Amino acid sequence: TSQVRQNYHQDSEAAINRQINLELYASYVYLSMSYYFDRDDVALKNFAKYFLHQSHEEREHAEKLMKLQNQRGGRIFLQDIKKPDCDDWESGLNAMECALHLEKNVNQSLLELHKLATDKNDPHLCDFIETHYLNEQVKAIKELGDHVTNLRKMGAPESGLAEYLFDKHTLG
Amino acid sequence: TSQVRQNYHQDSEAAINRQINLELYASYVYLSMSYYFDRDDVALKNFAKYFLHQSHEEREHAEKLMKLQNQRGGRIFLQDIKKPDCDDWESGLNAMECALHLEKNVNQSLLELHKLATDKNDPHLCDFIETHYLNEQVKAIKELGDHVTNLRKMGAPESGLAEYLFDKHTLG
Amino acid sequence: TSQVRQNYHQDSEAAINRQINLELYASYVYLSMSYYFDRDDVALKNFAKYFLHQSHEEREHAEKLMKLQNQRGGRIFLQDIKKPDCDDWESGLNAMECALHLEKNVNQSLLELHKLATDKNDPHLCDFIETHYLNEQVKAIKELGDHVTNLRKMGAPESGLAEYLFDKHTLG
Amino acid sequence: TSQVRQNYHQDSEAAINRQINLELYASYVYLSMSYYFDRDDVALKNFAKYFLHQSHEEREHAEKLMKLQNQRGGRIFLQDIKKPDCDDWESGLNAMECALHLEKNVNQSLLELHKLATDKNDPHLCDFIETHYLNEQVKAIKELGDHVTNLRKMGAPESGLAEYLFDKHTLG
Amino acid sequence: TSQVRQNYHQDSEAAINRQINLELYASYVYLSMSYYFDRDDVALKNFAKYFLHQSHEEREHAEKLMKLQNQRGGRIFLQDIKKPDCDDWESGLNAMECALHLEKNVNQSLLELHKLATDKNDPHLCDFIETHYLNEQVKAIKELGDHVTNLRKMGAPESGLAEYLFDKHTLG
Amino acid sequence: TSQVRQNYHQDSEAAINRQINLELYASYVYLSMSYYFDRDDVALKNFAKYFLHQSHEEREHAEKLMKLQNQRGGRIFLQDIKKPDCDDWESGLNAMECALHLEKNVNQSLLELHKLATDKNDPHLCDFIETHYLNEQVKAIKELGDHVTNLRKMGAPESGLAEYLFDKHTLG
Repeated sequence: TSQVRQNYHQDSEAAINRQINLELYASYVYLSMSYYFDRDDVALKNFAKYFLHQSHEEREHAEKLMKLQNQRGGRIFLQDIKKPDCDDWESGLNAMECALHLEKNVNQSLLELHKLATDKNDPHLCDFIETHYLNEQVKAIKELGDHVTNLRKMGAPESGLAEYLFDKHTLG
Repeated sequence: TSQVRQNYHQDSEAAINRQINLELYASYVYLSMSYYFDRDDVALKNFAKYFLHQSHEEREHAEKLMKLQNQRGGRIFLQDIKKPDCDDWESGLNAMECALHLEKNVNQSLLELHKLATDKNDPHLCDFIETHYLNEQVKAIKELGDHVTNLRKMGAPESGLAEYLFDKHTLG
Repeated sequence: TSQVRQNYHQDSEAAINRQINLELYASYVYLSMSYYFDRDDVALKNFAKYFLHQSHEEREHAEKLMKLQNQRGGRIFLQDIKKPDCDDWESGLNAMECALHLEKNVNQSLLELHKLATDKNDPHLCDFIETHYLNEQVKAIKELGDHVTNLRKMGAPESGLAEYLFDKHTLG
Repeated sequence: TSQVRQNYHQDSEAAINRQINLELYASYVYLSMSYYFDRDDVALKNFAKYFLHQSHEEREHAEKLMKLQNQRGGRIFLQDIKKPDCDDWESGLNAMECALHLEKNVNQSLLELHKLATDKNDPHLCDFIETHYLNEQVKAIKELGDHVTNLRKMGAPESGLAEYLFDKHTLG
Repeated sequence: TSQVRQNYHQDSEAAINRQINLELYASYVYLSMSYYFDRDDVALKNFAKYFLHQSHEEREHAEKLMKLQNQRGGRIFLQDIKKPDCDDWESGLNAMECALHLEKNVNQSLLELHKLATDKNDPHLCDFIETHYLNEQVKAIKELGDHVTNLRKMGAPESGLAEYLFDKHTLG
Repeated sequence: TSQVRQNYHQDSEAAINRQINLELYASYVYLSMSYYFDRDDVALKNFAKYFLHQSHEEREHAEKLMKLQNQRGGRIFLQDIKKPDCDDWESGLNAMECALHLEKNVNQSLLELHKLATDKNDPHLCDFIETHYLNEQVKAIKELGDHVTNLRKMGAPESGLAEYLFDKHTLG
């Protein structure tokens, strides 16, 4: 119906809307993580700053997907943003592991989106996904894996000195 | 239970959590409004920029309330962010009127919060609400009323030239 | 025969030559549009400047395709540049609609080229098309759609005040 | 019919349109020459740059003639731009000789145009031709003659060292 | 086994290791070429500088592939770097021809890698190859072809004046 | 045979070629070490940066030896660069110990080279070895010994906090 729509399948539009919702959910999860570490009984300032920065990046990703949906002539349809699975994250290492799991889930969703775009012969959507989302996801997963490895080697759960020093020297 | 908690009633904590959810909902509504005007069949760039700026301000307000909740020793509890009431907003004037209605609703919620804080003899919470939320809400309501009045005088619904010129000269 | 030719099918070379001709034709059409609005009985200076800028961009696109043809070891074969379908364009809105139609035609040609490159297993050609032509085409179509929508809302055909104000405020 | 038309004969308008077409054809020929020397089996970068610069100048000349046609109240009528007479130019010296022949042809056309303008008692058109086209044509012919003479003296056809050194020292 | 591994097939990992070895071999070959021209009985300084620059670029390409292997969770496995096929290269033209042959071989290897990645449905690897290796390879092949053509036209083997002047004017 | 050769014994030329191969092998070993620490399950960025810097320094040493071989009129003869003895280095301390062992081996080779040059009465070669290689080797051995001592005192193998803090404070 749109005057600008060309070679844009409806299934691609629906999948783009789903990815928008997933990105907003990830932003919400990162916000919850960030303000968990601002509590007085946790008090890890650099963890909070890191997760807040991640939350803002996820919001930017969702906005970029919405702009893409408008560019191709599709229609945005927003759903409810579900609350995160946890209220307390119990440690920096546990929050890092949960963030890694969430990023791998988002990467799987993006790979499904790219496969769908390939099946519909939509080169512009494929290139958009490759240029703006796949490499950023790979880099994020690699960085979170590095952080988890360093915290595990330091003795993160049992020794709070480990999380304290990781907060200053790596995330500071 | 918190080592920093002093003169902070549980009802105030619950009301602060509710206000956090309301602020996030307002941010979501403004994001929906902003990307409605980025569509090719609406194409009002300055309306979209205005509503995106409003959305970012609402997110900042929610983050400030979360910081306040952490400062006093309360615990943040997040709920689902409901999707906005509308998908298409049908005009700049209608979106402005809906934004005015939403801001008046938020002002009523903040006034209820202030009354609750007064009843519990919590001067810090009362002053926080007065300093950071009440005057900003009054200014926002006044500005939205001015915009609605100008659009109505210009003939906003029937004449698209009115919305075009308002987009360039007022919001540009 | 070329010492640099590798994995470059002849059908791809022929399609590249055809795309070169199409780009030059689009440049010619935009030049005709630009100097239509420089007439004393039309006198829309910013429309003329916009279409001249589009013409120069199309010439750049054709030159880039010729450079690509030389890079892979193919041979450029030029054809006649057909004169545009119209010499008088009758309004800014009509010229914008014709430009939108032309850009959608060029996008369809580029999509056919990308499909042909995919069928021949030529990743370099596919990436070249994706990187330099597909997103620019999508952006151009979106911008032309926005312009057409704004002109239609203002009342572009019947009211010359609409085209006058669009010339100053949007294209100026 | 034009409100600005004064002392502008129809034959002059037709001849101006013909000159516009000739200028566009010359631009096309120079583009073909320029990308002939970008081939890997020719590989004379400075020859290609020289001919591309000539092509851009010819396009500017055509645009100036179109502006002149609009200034006097005549109507532009575009024809097909014929493809150049050759695909391969076989040497720098041969391309230079062909460019010299083309420029002398364009000079003859401009002299016929000036004679026609003189016969119709149109001083503005005569002065426009004298100021913007005749001296530039004479300078171009002189420069091309100098280049042809130097290439012939160096032994351009048989010795490729001649064309190599001319590319670096004269056109570089 | 890696915590960051996702959608990364083992055959892709093995092919990445093979490409790493090929890149290191190319760097070694270019180093041999570079120091062949530093000999007192050859004494072409700019040829040596050119080939040393190529060697450093190949080392950078190998390091980038190793970084890619670490990013996706694969394991690097290094093999022996074979000595180059020749120790004396006998002329600048012969070295240029051998470099062209080597670059075409590397391009064929990269195309096989891209085909393998496509067959395994690995969009990130495909985009990495397209973004960082395919266009650089095409440009390198085009430049080497240009150099070979110019040297052949000047009379590179029989006339040492040709190689001397090419060393100063093109590679200097 | 070389016109520049003077007081340059064949055994010295062969030993110089062997030292070139040894330097290239050391560069390869350091590259392997550097990218071992870039893995997600090791994740010691500063160790990786240190070993990459060492690898580049070894490549520079090999290039300097090749330049020396060309200066005196000898002929470079390259051999295969053997793959390093290990794939995984298992700790920062173990990699440091292996680097120390490798540097002591290289120092022994250089001392044998200097003794050979002394026996052949070649003062220029002796002074070249003394000026550019012996003191650098002594400094490298001293620095690696310091690093090994500090890691051992910190408790490097059993305690990963030791390697983490050494990575930030010494190598950072």
